[PDB]
Amino acid sequence: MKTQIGYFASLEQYRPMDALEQAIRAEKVGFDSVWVDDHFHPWYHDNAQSAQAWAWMGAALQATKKVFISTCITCPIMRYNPAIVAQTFATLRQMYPGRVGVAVGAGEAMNEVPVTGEWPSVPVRQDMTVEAVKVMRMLWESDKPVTFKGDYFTLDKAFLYTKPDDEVPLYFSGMGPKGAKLAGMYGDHLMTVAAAPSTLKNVTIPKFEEGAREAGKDPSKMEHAMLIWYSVDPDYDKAVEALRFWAGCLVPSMFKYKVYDPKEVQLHANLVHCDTIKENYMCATDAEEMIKEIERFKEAGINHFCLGNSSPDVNFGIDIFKEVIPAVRD
Amino acid sequence: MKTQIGYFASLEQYRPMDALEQAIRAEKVGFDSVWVDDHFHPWYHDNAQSAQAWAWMGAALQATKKVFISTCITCPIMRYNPAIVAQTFATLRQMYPGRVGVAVGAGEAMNEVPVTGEWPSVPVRQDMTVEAVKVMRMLWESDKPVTFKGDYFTLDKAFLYTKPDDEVPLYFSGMGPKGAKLAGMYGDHLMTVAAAPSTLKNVTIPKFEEGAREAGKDPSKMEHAMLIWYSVDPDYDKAVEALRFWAGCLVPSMFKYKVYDPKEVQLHANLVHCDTIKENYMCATDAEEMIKEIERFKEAGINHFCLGNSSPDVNFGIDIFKEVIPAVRD
Ligand SMILES: CC(=O)Cc1c2c(=O)[nH]c(=O)nc-2n(C[C@H](O)[C@H](O)[C@H](O)COP(=O)(O)O[C@@H](C)C(=O)N[C@@H](CCC(=O)N[C@@H](CCC(=O)O)C(=O)O)C(=O)O)c2cc(O)ccc12
Ligand SMILES: CC(=O)Cc1c2c(=O)[nH]c(=O)nc-2n(C[C@H](O)[C@H](O)[C@H](O)COP(=O)(O)O[C@@H](C)C(=O)N[C@@H](CCC(=O)N[C@@H](CCC(=O)O)C(=O)O)C(=O)O)c2cc(O)ccc12
Ligand SMILES: [Cl-]
Ligand SMILES: [Cl-]
Ligand SMILES: [Cl-]
Ligand SMILES: [Cl-]
Ligand SMILES: [K+]
Ligand SMILES: [K+]
Repeated sequence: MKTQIGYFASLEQYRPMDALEQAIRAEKVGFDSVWVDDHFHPWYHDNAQSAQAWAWMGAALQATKKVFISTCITCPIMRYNPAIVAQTFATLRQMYPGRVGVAVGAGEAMNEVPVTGEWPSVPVRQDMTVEAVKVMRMLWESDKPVTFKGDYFTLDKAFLYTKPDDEVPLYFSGMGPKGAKLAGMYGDHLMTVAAAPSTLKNVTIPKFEEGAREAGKDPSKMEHAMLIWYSVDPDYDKAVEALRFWAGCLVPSMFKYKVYDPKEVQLHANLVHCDTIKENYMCATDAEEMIKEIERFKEAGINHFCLGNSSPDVNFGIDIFKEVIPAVRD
Repeated sequence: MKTQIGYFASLEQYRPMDALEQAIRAEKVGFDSVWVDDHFHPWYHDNAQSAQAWAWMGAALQATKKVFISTCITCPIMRYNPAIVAQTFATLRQMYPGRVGVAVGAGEAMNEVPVTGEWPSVPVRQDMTVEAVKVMRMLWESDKPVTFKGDYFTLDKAFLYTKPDDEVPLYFSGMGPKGAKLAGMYGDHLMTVAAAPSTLKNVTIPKFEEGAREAGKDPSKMEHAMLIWYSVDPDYDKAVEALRFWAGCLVPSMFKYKVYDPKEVQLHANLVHCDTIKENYMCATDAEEMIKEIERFKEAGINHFCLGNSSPDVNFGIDIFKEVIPAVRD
């Protein structure tokens, strides 16, 4: 599996047009792909945004030339109807052949609760996510209308009239052992986040491959993608503090509990310890340290990086990759 | 009220990239705005598409320079969550200041049923549409999180972190007398379709203005927009037959009954009489006839045209407007 280096352009940390400009610059510097978060409420309250990802993606695909672009990730089970998610990405891939993907996952209360008032348990959301993926695949792959009455979703003589030449690649998010195994069973590739290399090497990747083998798949053709935030600045302290915005992602309960007010998510983010940030995220003072940070995750099994630029000087955070990319391979 | 002439680029009759190219050409020829249908299933089965409109709009706004672009129309009550519709258009308007609008309406079974299995009555859907508009406005206009428990929709400490400089203009569709009055009460402007000038002059516009006055609004600042399909070709018979794809829109029951299979919608479309098509749509052999067709609708009260090009020669159907636009005024 070849190493791909992608850029995560946040619609929570930056205004959407600013994120679009970052994506264009990332492509020029040499990133292979661009990834974007799909949120309704942000992980932090102060100076935050939460732009709609699908509308932004149409603009980004049109503004760029060749990079692959995918969400990271799109929860297809509550505020979004899975058939509509299937239609959206099939449409974009027909418009921009070979440049479009989608990633899915069980959700976060901060996006789903504010607009539905509901929050089911983790096993129920995982179950809903598997059924959503089934719905998406039926629509992407069927040559005739399909009727389906699942436990959560319904299709009634549904057909996708707009399909791409080849199927949209589907990344499935798994953070815990059960989620990772489900990703191997139902996704084309793994997507993960907020894990230290040890967890990846010993739990996440092994469980993902176990799920793939149980389903009769060759895990060797399945990418291991991961969202990791980085901050690079000559002043180490300034670089580490600049990652504060994303500290809440390192609090496991934020992915399970019914917490959806960004002000309270921010309180938790502000309680995260500096060593937790340095252990999970990439804090670097120069290109050499960034290369080594990436290499420790490569050694753990990651081969498609989705790197979220949370650097004090955003443009430098992108530019410095002219030195990083060739050294890590792509 | 000044007359504006817009172009309706269909994602049902054309592939999405083809519709994008038409939009770019329309802007160059002089159209003031571009409108796009928001469907899951198409009005006709043969050679049809149904691309997702929001993703397409991000691409079209990025590819064009100044035209105003809006959906025509987006049903915000079942397959789409109204808070998400509110987020999508607020995001696009923040990215493309002053160039984005949205139109809403009660829906069509062909879009909502295939992905939900449900189809409420007209009065219930109208009621849901009014509550959806309330949800959208609360989110667009509030400076603090809002909590709302309506009959159909829920907001729980919801806040739009990404807002444009000024509010998204909202077109409200009304076809029947009650819908037209609701449009005057709750929309910023009227959107309508499938009506002859007499109906417009005597029922639709009067009811819309009645609704606006009841709500305390000045109807004089509210546009009267309408989607009308046209076909222009030197051979009149060829021009009229080219409108077949859209004949189903002239069958009132298609907006009320639970009919969602495009093959059966097509059967009905194929039973529509030629005089019905000539009376409601614009069939012309040259620029002069197009100008007179537009003038008869202007006289009935329409001042923002959304013209759907269903001409045999699509490019000529756009180009000929270099001669039409200056004569009808914009
Ligand atoms: C920027 C960002 O938010 C990340 C991006 C997301 C986004 O933009 N939008 C969005 O909606 N979601 C995003 N996600 C997260 C994703 O939606 C979803 O939350 C995760 O895929 C969930 O992973 P999972 O299915 O593995 O479930 C988690 C919660 C898990 O841990 N499950 C385990 C079972 C529960 C458990 O952990 N409890 C244990 C105790 C643990 C303890 O002691 O603390 C117990 O029961 O014993 C399990 O085993 O599966 C993502 C996601 C990725 O990957 C990348 C970008 C975004
Ligand atoms: C290309 C296209 O489909 C048009 C575009 C639409 C789109 O792209 N997507 C979409 O989801 N919808 C589109 N619509 C239609 C819109 O969603 C919606 O169907 C209309 O706004 C509904 O109008 P309305 O609220 O006025 O309701 C109609 C059905 C109406 O007639 N209501 C009346 C009451 C019922 C009635 O007619 N029955 C009468 C008997 C009549 C008889 O004898 O036949 C009775 O009860 O006595 C009423 O009074 O309100 C649109 C819409 C527009 O405007 C533009 C583009 C699209
Ligand atoms: Cl910004
Ligand atoms: Cl970021
Ligand atoms: Cl086409
Ligand atoms: Cl058309
Ligand atoms: K393709
Ligand atoms: K604006």
